[PDB]
Amino acid sequence: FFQQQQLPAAMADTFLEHLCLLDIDSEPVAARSTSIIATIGPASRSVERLKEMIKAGMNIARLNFSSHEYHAESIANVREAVESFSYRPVAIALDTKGPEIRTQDVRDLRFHGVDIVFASFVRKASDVAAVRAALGPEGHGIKIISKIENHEGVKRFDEILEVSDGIMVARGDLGIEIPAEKVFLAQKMMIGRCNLAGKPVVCATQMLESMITKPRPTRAETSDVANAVLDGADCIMLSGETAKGNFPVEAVKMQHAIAREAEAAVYHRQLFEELRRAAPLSRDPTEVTAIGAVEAAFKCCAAAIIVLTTTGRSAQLLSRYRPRAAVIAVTRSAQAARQVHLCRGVFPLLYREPPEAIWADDVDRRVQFGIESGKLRGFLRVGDLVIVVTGWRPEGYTNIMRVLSIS
Amino acid sequence: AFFQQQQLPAAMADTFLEHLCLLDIDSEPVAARSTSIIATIGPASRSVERLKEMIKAGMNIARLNFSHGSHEYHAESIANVREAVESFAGSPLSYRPVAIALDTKGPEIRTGILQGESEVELVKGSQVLVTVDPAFRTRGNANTVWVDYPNIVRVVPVGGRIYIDDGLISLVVQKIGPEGLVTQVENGGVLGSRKGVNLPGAQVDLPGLSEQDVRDLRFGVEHGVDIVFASFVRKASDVAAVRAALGPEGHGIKIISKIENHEGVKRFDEILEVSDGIMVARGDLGIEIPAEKVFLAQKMMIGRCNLAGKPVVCATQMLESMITKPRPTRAETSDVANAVLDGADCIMLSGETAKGNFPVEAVKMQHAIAREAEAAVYHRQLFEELRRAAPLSRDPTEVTAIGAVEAAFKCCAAAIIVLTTTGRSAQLLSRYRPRAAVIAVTRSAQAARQVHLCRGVFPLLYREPPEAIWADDVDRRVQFGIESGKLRGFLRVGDLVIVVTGWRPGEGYTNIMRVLSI
Amino acid sequence: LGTAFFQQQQLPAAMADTFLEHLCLLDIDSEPVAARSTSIIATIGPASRSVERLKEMIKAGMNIARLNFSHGSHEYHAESIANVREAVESFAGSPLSYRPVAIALDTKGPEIRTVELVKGSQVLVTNANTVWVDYPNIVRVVPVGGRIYIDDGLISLVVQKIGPEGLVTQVENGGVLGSRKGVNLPGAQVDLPGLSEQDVRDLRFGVEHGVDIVFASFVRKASDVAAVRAALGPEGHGIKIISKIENHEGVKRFDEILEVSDGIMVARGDLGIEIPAEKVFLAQKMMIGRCNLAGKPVVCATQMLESMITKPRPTRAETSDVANAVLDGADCIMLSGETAKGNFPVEAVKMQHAIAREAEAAVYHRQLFEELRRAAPLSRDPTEVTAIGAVEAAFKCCAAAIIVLTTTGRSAQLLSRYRPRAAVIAVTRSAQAARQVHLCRGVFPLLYREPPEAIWADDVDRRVQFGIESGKLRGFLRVGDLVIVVTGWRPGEGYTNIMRVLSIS
Amino acid sequence: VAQLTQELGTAFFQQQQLPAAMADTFLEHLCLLDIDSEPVAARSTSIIATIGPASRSVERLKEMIKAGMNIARLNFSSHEYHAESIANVREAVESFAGSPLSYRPVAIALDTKGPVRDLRFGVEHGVDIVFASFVRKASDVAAVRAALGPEGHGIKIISKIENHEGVKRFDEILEVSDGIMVARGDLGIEIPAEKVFLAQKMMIGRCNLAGKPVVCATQMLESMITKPRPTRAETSDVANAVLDGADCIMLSGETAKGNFPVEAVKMQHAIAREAEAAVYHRQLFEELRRAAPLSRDPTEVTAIGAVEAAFKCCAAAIIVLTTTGRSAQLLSRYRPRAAVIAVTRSAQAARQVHLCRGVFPLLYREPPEAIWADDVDRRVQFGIESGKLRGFLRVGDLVIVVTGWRPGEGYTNIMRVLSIS
Repeated sequence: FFQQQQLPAAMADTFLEHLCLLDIDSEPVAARSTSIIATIGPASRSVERLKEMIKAGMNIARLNFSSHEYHAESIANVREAVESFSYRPVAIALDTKGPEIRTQDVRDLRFHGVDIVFASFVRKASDVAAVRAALGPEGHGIKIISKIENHEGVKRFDEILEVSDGIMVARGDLGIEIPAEKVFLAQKMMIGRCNLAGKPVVCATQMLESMITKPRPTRAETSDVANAVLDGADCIMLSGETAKGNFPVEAVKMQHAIAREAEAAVYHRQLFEELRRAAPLSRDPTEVTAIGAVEAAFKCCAAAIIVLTTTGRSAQLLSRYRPRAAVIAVTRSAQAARQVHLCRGVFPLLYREPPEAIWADDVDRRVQFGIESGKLRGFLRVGDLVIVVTGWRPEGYTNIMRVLSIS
Repeated sequence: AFFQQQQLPAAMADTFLEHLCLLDIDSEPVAARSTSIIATIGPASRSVERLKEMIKAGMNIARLNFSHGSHEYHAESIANVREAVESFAGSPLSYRPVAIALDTKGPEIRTGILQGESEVELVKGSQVLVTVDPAFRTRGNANTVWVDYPNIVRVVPVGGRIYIDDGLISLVVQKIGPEGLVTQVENGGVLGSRKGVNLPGAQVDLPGLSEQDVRDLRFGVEHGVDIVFASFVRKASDVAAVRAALGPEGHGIKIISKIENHEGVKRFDEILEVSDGIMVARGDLGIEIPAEKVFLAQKMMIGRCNLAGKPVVCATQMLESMITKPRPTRAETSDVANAVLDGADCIMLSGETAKGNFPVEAVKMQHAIAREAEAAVYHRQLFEELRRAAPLSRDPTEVTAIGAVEAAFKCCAAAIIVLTTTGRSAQLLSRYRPRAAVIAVTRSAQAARQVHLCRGVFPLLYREPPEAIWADDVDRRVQFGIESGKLRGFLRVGDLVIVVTGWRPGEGYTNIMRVLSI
Repeated sequence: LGTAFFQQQQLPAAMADTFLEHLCLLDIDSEPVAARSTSIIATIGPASRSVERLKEMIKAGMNIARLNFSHGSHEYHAESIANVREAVESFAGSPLSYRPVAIALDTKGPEIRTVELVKGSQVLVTNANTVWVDYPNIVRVVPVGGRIYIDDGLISLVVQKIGPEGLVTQVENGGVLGSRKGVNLPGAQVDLPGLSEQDVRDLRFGVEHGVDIVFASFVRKASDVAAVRAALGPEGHGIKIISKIENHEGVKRFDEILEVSDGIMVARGDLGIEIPAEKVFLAQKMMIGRCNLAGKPVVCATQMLESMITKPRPTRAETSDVANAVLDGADCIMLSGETAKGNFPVEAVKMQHAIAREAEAAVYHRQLFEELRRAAPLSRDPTEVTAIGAVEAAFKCCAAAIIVLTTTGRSAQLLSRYRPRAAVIAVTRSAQAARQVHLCRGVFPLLYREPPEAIWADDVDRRVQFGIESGKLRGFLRVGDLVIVVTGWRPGEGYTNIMRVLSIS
Repeated sequence: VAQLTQELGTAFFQQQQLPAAMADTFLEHLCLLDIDSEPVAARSTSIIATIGPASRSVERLKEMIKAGMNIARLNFSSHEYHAESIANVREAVESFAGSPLSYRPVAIALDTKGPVRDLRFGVEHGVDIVFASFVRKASDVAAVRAALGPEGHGIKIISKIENHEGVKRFDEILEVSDGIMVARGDLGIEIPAEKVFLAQKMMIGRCNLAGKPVVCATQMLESMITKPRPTRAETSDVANAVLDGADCIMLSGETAKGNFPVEAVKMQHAIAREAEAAVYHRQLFEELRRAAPLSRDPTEVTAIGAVEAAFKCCAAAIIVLTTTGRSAQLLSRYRPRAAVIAVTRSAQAARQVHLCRGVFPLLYREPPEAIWADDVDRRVQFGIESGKLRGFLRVGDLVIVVTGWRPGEGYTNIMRVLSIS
C-alpha cells in the first residue's frame, strides 16, 4: 500500500536518501504518463499492427517526410485503427523534412488535419514565425514543436521556446552537429527550461536502437529511457524501431514498461519545491487553481485529478507541476484529446454526448463521465479521493477545484 | 510598486540570511495585522468609552485576571466590554468581534505571618528553617519560615531550592527532618508576611485547581466567557480538572494552558495534546526557571504549537515600561516583534492596559509592531517546513486548506475567504501561515470570538437571513466577506482572493476552492 | 560517540533537519558548556568608575569599556581610562587567565538644538509659536511634507511652507517645549559635517590616550567616516571605526558606509526617534545580516536591560531582547545606563553573560554555516581559505577550540565570520589587537608577552602551547579534546595557511 | 571578487559549468548547463577495460593506456592465456617508467567466472582487485576473502551484485566488501530489464554514502563492438552513470573482441569529463556532509576541511601523501571538483586508488630523506612537477596540500594552502 509507487523513496529528506530507498520490489501501479511517439513506416503501416501498437502504448504517430499518397495512407490507416475502439485518442504528428546539405516544406505543411508539427532544424524565433505564418490562421490550433539540432539553436534556445508551443531534443542530428559527448548537456538543459516554462519537451532517436533487430534492448538503452523520464521529458520517441524494424510493438511495450518504472521514481518533493522557488508568481486563475489542485492531490494521495477543458490548457498547467495523480482530462474537442498527449500525465477522454440545459448539469455529466471511465480503466476505485477542476461558465474561466470521494 | 511593499523583496530571497539583508524600513506593511492582541482589563481600561478606543486601536481578546478583583468587579468589566463591542454592531461590514478570557488565579504557596506589616532580614549564609508546624504560623523568625503547603517537606530534596517573594529570596535544602526542612540562605533579602513561594524543579502535588478557581470558573461558565487561561498547568490531568470545573455548559470553552514551571515545560507534549492551546507565561516561568532560560522555553513551545496547529500565546512584560511612559523601550519593541517572528498567534498586555496611564497607546504599539513583523516573516521557508512536517490527510477540509494556501502564495492573494461554523477550517488555514488574510465568515458569535486565538484569521459575524437556495446563501456570505474586506482595507478591486466553501450543506466539510478576481 | 555528548549545548537541536524542528528541540535542561563568546560593552560612569567596581565588572564579563563623550570632561574621561587600565592590569600577574579589555570612545556627535506648550497647530521655524534652531540649513533640507522632531522625538511638526523667512509648520504632536532641546530631522539628508568641532578635539584626546575603538555618531555616508578617520589622523591609523547608524539616511546608505567602516553599531536609541519605533527591529536585523555576510563586526546597543538601572532583575522583554540580538547575528551587546548610572552594574553584566551563553548554544549553525558559505564569494586569500577549512574541520569533530596565531587580529576575524561553535582562542603579542578582537564573536584573545625565539618554528610552537595551557587552565580544554590549530608557514598575515588537527595531550 | 578575475581571468568562470554550479536549485542548475563550457578539469572517473583478442597486443595496450585505461580487467569465463595477458599489461605499463613525472600506474583486476583456484592464481600473480561474481550475502564474500588467504589480504574485494537476493541483502554485502559492481548484464537477466536503473541508482547512492567504490558495467558502449561511433542512448548512459555517482566505469566487448577498442576507451573518457564538470556539487557536498557522521578520526576531519577549502578557492588540485590510500579515499568520498593527486610509495596503492573517483595516483621512487619534513616536502614537490608536466597545475594555481605530522597514515592531519610556482 505505502510500499508501492516508490513511496518510501518519495518521502526521503534528501535526493541522496531518496536514491537509497528505490526498491526494485515496489510496483508501479499508476497509469503510465509519459507519451510514446512512434515513427510510422513499413513495420507499422498495417492497420493490423496499429491495432497491436495502440494497445502496446502508442500515443502519437510520427510521419517523417524523407510520398504524399504514402503519408495519406498512413493517416487514414492510423485513424481506422483508432476508431475501431476504452477508446484512446492518438495524435498525428508531421515531422517536416527541412533543409538538406549534410551539415518543399510548405507543401508538406499546407498538406489533412494533423495535430502536431515537429518543425525541423529550428534556429531562431523567425523560423517559428514562418511555420506559423505558413500554417496560416487555418492552421493555428496546431502545435509547433521546434526541433533543436544544431549549435546555433542550442544557443538561441530561449527565443525559440518563447514562440514555440514545445521543443524536441533532436539527438540524432545534434550528435553530429556538436560533439557527441556534449549531447547530454543539451538534453538536460533543454528539458529543464521546458519544465520551468511549462511547455512540453520530447527526447528522441536511438533510444532503443538495438531493438530494430533484437527482441531485448541493451542495458544502455534501458537506462537511457529511464533517464529521459527522470530528466523531465514529456514524451519519448521511437524512430527506426517502429519505422523500419523487426520489433515495433516489443519496442512500444518496453518504452511503456520503462517509463512506468521511471515515473514512479521521480522525487516530487524536490521538483515541486524547486518549481515553487523558480516559477514566477502567476495571476492566471487557471494556473493558480492548478497548483492548488496538484498540492491537494499530493496531500491525500489522490488517485486522479479530473479536469474539464476544451483547448487542453487547463490540463497542461496541471501537467507542469507534475502530479503523481493522473490527469483525467474530459473534453468535447477531439483535437484537444489528441494534442494533450504532448503533456506528461494527461489521459484524455472525449465526451461526445451533447450539451445540457443547465451549466451545472453539463459539468457534472462530464465529471461523472470521467469517474466512470476512470473506474473502468483502472485509475479509480471506490472510497478513492480525487481532485476535480472545472469552471463557472464556459477555458479561460477554469477556477474551481473540489475534493471528492469516489462513490 | 507592488513589489516595494510588504517586504516582498525579502520574501523572494533564496536564504534566510539574505532575507534578513533585504528587509527594508521603507517597505510599508499594506496587509492587515493578523496576530491577535490580548488586553487585560482593569481600572485603566474598564470604562466603556476607553474600551471603544481600545477595540479601535486593535484589541481582540479581553482578559479578566482573577488574581485580584471580586466577581462583582469582573461582571461589570464583562458588561462594559460587551457594551463597547456592540456599539459597533450597527455596521455589519465593520463589526469587530471581541473574545473574553478568564485567567485563573491558580494554586499558590505562601509564607506565614511574622511577629508583625513588620519585616525581618534573611541573611545569606544564615541557617533558615522551613516548617509546616502551625505553631510558627504566626511566629515567623529570621531563621524560621512557615509555609501553607504541608507536602513542601515531601517534595524538595536536599539540594533543592526554595524561592520566596517573587524569587528574590532563595533557600537551599541542607537537611530534611520531622521539625521541617533545614536550609541555608543563598540569596538573602527582606521578607514580609504571606509572601509568594516557588519551588523550582519540584513536582508540586497541589491540585490542578484551587477552591477559588472552581468558584471563578463556575462564574466564567455562567457569564459565557470564550476562553480560560488556566494557571500552573503541570500535566494533562490538570487540564481535565479544568474541563470538569467548566461542567456541561462549558464544553465549547477553549482551554489555554499556562506553562509556568519546569514540570509543565518537560510535560509539554502531553499538555498540548489535551489542551486547545498554550500560553507561554513568562512571568511565573521566569521565577521558576533561570531568567536567562525563558527564551528557550518560549521558542520551543511556540515551535511545537505551530507544528501541532494549535494557538500559542506569548505573555507578560512585553511593553512593561508603558505602564508609566508613553513610549516603550527598544527591548520591548524587539520583544513584540520576535514573539511574532517566532510564530506566536497572540501577544499580550497585562499591567500596560489594566492599570497604567497609556493603555490605548500600548494596544496601538503592539498593532504597529506586529504588523511590521508579520511582513518580515520568511514564508518561503516556513511554508515549506510546515508543509513537509505535516502528515498526509484524507480529510477534505485539511486537503482543501493546504490547496488554498498553496494557491494564495502563487498569486500573492489579498485574502482567503472561508465559510466556517466552528472555526475549524479557518484554523486549518491558519496553521500553514498564509501571508494572505484568512477572512472567516461565520454565523456563530462564539466561533467569531474564539478564532481570534488563531493568527491570520479575521472573523466576520453574519446575521442576515438564510437564503432558500444554499448555493445562494453561500454566495451572499462570500459577498459579505468581500464587501467587509473591501471597506476594512484587506481587498482592492483587481486583487485575487481564494474562496473556500462546502459542496453541500451539513456535509461537515469545506472541499471547494475557487480563485476569484475582485 | 557518547550519550552525555548530545545532552548539552542544545546539540539535539543543533542537528535538526529544519529550523522548525530545531526550535522544537530547544531544551532548558541542556546546559551551555561552551564559553560565552559574545562580547559585552559596558558604558563607564559614576556607577562603574571605581577601580574595585571595575575589577568586579571584569570578572563578571566586561570586555569593552565604553566612554560616552556626550558628557564629561577630558580630565574626567582620562580618569575613567586610568581606572580601567588599573583594574585590567591587576590580573596580569597570571598570564594564563589575563583578559584584555578594550577601551572605546563614543563621540558626542553633531547636534541640532533649540516652558510653552506647543498645541495642535501652527509653529514657525527659523518662543511659544516660533522655534529657532542653531542649524541654518534646516530651511534647506526639510521639504514641504518633511518633519521636525524636538526633544527626544516628543514633539513633531510638519513643514507646510518653506518661505524666505523660514519654515511654517503645523504641530502634529504637542507638549512642553523647554530650552535648547535636541532636534531630529527624520528622513532628511542632513548636511551637517561628518564631525563636530568637539569631536575633533575628542578624537585627538582618544589617540593621545590610546583608545582602541571609536563609536562614531550619526554616520550617514562614506564621506563621514573619512572625516572621522581624518581627525584620528595617522597616529590613529590602527583604531577601529565602528559607524553608529542612527537615522534614515544611514540605514539607506548602509552598504557604502559598511564598506569603509571597520564595523557597525545599531544605535537603537536615536534610531527609534529618527524612524518609527516599530521599525527599528527591521533595521537591526538587516544591519546584522549584512555585517555578518561581510564578516564585519556589528554591535547591538541601547536599553537591552534598561529596567536594571533600578531593579536587581530584568523584565522578560529584556532577556528576550538580549537572546534575540545574539540569535540575529550580533558580535557585541551593549550596556549604557545599566552600567554607567544604575544601581546594579555588576549584575547587569552578569545577566548579559548568562543570556548570551544560553543563546549562543541555541544558534542553528547547520543553517547559518550553509548560508554564509553559499553567500560568500569565492576567495583566493590563503588566510580565508584556511579559516573556512578549519571551521569545517571544527564542526566535523565538534572541536573544543580553534587556536589561531594572529598579529593584527585578522586571522581570528576570518574564523569568526563563519560562526564556529568552537571557541576561537587567538594568541597574539600585540596588546591592542588583543583588545580589539573582542569585537569579533567567538574570539577569546590571549596576550603573549614572552620575547620571540630566534627560530620561527619554535616561536610558533611556544605560542600554540601558551594557548593550550591557558585553555586548560580556564576550562576550554581537557585532555583528549580535539582542537584545530591555525598558523602560517612564515611571518606575516596572508601567510596564515596551515591547519592542523591536534589531540590535546 | 575582483581579485578572482584579476588572478584567474574572466574566462575561467565560464568553464567547467561553473555558471550552472552556483545555481540555487538543481532545476536551475540544469537550465544553466552549457555545451560551450569546456571541461578543463582532468578526467577522474577511472576506466576499466576488459581484456580480449582486440586488446592483448603489447602495442595496443600502449594505445589504451595513453587513451585512459586505468584498470585492466581479466574475464575468467584459461590460465596460460591470462598470465600471458598479465604479462602484456606489465610490459606495456613499464614502457613509460622511463619518465616518472608522467608514468601512469595501471591496475589489474580478476573477474571471477562464477558458480576458487582462479584466485590463488591471481594472488601470486600479484593482481590488485577481485571482481567477485554472483555475491548474494555476506558469507559469499567472507568465503572469497578466505580463499585469497594471507597472500591476498591486501587485495580489494569488489562484490558483483547480479541477482534479486544480492540487491536485497546489499547492505550486509557492502558492509564487508571493499566496493561493489552493479553487474548490469546478468542483473538484467535475473530481474526485469526495466527495473535495472532502480537497482543502479540505489546501489550507487548507498556506496557514495559509505565512501566505498562503486562500478557501473556492461553494454555501456556496446554498439562500438562493430561501429566506430556510439548510440545516443549510449553516450547518455555513460554521462548518466557519472551523474549517478559511479566511481568507475567499464568496457566489456568494446575492448575485448571488438573492432574499436581504443575508440571505446577514448569515448568513455571524453563523456566522463563533460559529465564530471556537470555534477551539482553544492547539493552533493551538503547531502554527504549532512549524512556523514561526526568523526574524531584526524584524517576524516582533515579531509573534509581540505575539500571545503578546495571549493572556496576553486583549487587546481588537492595533493595528498598516502601509503595505504586511505587518505585519498576519504577525500574522494566528498567528491571534490579539484583533482585529488595521490603521491604514494606503495606501487599497489598507486594502482588501487584508481577505484576512487577523483584520485590521480603518482608513484614516488626516491629514497627517504633523513628529516621527516624534508621527505614530505620532496614528495609534495614531486606531485606538483608531475601535475604541471601533465597540465593539472599552472603557476598561480592554489592547491590544498594534505600531509602528516609524523610517519604513518593514521597521522594525516595537516592541511596547507599553497600557490604553485
